[PDB]
Amino acid sequence: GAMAPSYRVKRMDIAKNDEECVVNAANPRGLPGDGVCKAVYKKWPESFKNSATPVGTAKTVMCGTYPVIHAVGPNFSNYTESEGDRELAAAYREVAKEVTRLGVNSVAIPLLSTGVYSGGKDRLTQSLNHLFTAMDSTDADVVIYCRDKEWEKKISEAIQMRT
Ligand SMILES: [Cl-]
Ligand SMILES: [Cl-]
Ligand SMILES: [Cl-]
Repeated sequence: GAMAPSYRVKRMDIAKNDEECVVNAANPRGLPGDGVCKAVYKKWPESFKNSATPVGTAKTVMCGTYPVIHAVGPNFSNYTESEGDRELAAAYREVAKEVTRLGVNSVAIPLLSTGVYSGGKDRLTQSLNHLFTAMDSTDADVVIYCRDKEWEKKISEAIQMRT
């Protein structure tokens, strides 16, 4: 575990993380995809060997000794708000199990279901709150990656609020 487990946010490409493992915002079929998934594919392509996994699950594949946790959030275009919310919570619970199993002291994590899977809605608070519920019982240092300047401020404020 980390000696004083923390949350931090950085506005940068998760492919440049300084953590012991990365969470991919994966599609269910293990395809290269877009956004975070495309950046992960370019950096750790070997981790996409048998990475296909259902919605609401996470599957880890090693790129050398570096763990890539493929976490599949729901596409809110296809799910009801209610069933989507359930699957988004589930995906983050499976990430917490994998982080614990791997025994890493740190993890880079994006906000699941906030880009092309958002169904055209702002899901910063919904996704961030499911991340906290899952990860609060882990002792890994958690570094959340984002690309939008205004999202960086809101994620930073939400982390500070609880401390
Ligand atoms: Cl960058
Ligand atoms: Cl997404
Ligand atoms: Cl963002």
